[PDB]
Amino acid sequence: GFLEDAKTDLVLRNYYFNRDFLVDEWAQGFILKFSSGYTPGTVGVGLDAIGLFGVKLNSNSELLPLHDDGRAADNYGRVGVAAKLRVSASELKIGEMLPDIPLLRYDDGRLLPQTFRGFAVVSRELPGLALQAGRFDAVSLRNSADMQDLSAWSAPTQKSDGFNYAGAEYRFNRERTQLGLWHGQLEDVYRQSYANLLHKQRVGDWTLGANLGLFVDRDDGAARAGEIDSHTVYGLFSAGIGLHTFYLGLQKVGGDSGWQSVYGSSGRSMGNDMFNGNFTNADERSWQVRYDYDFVGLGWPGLIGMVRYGHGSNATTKAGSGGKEWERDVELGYTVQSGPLARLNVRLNHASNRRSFNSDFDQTRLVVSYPLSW
Ligand SMILES: COc1cc(C(=O)[O-])ccc1O
Ligand SMILES: COc1cc(C(=O)[O-])ccc1O
Repeated sequence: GFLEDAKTDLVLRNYYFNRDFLVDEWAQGFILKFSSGYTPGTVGVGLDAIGLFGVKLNSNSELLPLHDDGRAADNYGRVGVAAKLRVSASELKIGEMLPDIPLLRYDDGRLLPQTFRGFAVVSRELPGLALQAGRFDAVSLRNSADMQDLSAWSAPTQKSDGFNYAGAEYRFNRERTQLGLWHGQLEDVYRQSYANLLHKQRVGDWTLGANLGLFVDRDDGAARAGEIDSHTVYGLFSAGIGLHTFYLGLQKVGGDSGWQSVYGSSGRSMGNDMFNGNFTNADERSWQVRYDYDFVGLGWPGLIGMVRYGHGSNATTKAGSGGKEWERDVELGYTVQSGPLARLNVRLNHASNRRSFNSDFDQTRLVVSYPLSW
């Protein structure tokens, strides 16, 4: 039922951000999600809403929008609604939403999430197969209260009428393997095709995983961001045992151009994605090593750590070719497991970025999040 199965989730997010090239930002966010149930019947009808509000505290950062003078706003926010319709094992949503698909990953790396306006269909009528398609005609950046036309990261000022997509994922092999094929079009800017293989296998105490991906990009229509021709391949491999996980990522961009994506979106589909980049400049070859540990092994359940290092070379940018870069990320995340503060999450992380072709910097963040649900 519409009211029966309705859930309300509120997240309080206190976010401290520092980047030393020392500049600083501190802010408080509120993210309110109201998700109804579905009316009973052949066509079920529902409504989702999202409320976003951020407040500046005394002190990228992209935590808050900037005034024209370059001064961060005191506060910002917006409210979005989406209608939902369900039939059998298929759903259509229309309005404002948070798309999380391989060709369009909504960003939530700062204070409030990026949202999009459009429609999205998910259909699971055949066992193991999920079909998706949709179109988004406006976007609200993570650091904006407003909606604007979409554009590509490679030319953020060149606007498009919208982003269309369709894709399929098939999961099989006792749920161990998944294949994905996706096609997207940012109208008059670029078209992108993507293939993905996910696979996991247990060898004794080890869990071995692979995430292989291939993107192929070209300009579309009027080609407002210029001519584009790119392909990007990555393989991210994991080996887990007990409380430990090890990763090796390998990636290469080829062709005339870098890898394409929608401006403001997250780079997290890419194998070597890190906090401050994903090594997708034209021609760029990169590798990554990563280690994760679950500190329950030291009597600290709820505490998890990650360290990762990535290096890119052969990078072509406007300035020149043969560019090199590296990033090192470290994170400790703690989630309170029990007691009055249960579910409270504290994440502390640090990134060091060095680039032969751009500015070097270190970055420190502390994010304290508390979820309430009723
Ligand atoms: C528009 O409001 C919502 C959107 C979403 C989403 O798209 O994932 C989730 C919960 C919401 O309340
Ligand atoms: C000269 O600047 C850099 C060089 C390298 C390198 O040689 O691997 C890496 C990152 C840099 O920022």
